[PDB]
Amino acid sequence: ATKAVCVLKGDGPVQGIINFEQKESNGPVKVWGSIKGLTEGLHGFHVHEFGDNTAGCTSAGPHFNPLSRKHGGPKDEERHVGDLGNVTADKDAVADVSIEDSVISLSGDHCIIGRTLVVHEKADDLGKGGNEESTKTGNAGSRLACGVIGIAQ
Amino acid sequence: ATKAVCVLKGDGPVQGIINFEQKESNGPVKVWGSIKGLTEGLHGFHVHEFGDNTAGCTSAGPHFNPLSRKHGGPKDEERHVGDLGNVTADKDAVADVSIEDSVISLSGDHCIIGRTLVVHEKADDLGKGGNEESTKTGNAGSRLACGVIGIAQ
Ligand SMILES: *[Se]c1ccccc1C(=O)NCc1ccc(OC)nc1
Ligand SMILES: *[Se]c1ccccc1C(=O)NCc1ccc(OC)nc1
Ligand SMILES: [Zn+2]
Ligand SMILES: [Zn+2]
Repeated sequence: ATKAVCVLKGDGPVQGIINFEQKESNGPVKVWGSIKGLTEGLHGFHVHEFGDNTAGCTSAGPHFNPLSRKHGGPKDEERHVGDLGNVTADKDAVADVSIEDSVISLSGDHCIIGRTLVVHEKADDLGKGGNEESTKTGNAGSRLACGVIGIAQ
Repeated sequence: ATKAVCVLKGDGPVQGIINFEQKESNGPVKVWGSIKGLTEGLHGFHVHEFGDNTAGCTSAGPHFNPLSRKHGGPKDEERHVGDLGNVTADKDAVADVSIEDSVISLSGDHCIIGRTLVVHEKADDLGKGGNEESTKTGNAGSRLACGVIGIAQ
């Protein structure tokens, strides 16, 4: 089993810790942890192409998209590898994260280690928004917090 | 060519940006950038095993040592893969970093992507010190700043 971890930090109140575990090289990745400081509602949750935080979360570039697909939701065939959908925050400003994903990996060409995890301002419309940006970013807006995905013990 | 980047931050004023570039997968890695807020003199400069910053730089674990060797300097055959020696700060509290290393890589099994770069409190004695810890840590002391090494554009 392979493990990875991401510490989410930004310029505002949003802070979190996200764990990744993959039991088998061909297998689903469990994604879990907690994000605090979020406004109530949905927040886009994506792996971005670059593990570059030189100038903050903007440096991470677009969604991680090694297969040159359109943006979608995690349950869609047409999605970026980095498309993990939304995390949901309650009035307590906390999102409990508990995801299992079959497209990301911690090995091979879909590997997300060394890329950036980002939590966004607004809801990801999962490419169902009906405008051009829906097919690229899901209209999830600005980047509240991010971190480079690292190898864990 | 493969590129990687690391943003160094910690609990004090030490902050830096380190760039990595490798022209060919089997080839030397150029390491360059700047670290500010350092005390004048040598500071141990290492890649640590885990890209885990959960509880700060301590979470990164020991020096990256895939070959189970003793600690050394970058010019030594007997070294950890993560042993990049020292960066030197002047009275201006800045270290100009300019390293070429043949043992680290950004491709293949000695890859440092997803691991943590750490700048240390004290000088690394490059395993030439008068004690047991010299062969493990180089006596470079506590971790001033660190970051996860990410994939760059
Ligand atoms: Se998966 C990946 C992405 C980018 C760079 C390097 C890797 C990688 O697989 N190699 C290092 C690695 C990853 C995970 C573990 O688990 C213990 N060991 C090494
Ligand atoms: Se760095 C490493 C170690 C073991 C397996 C695979 C890798 C790897 O480098 N893959 C991810 C990667 C890194 C850099 C770039 O640059 C475009 N693309 C993919
Ligand atoms: Zn996407
Ligand atoms: Zn060492």
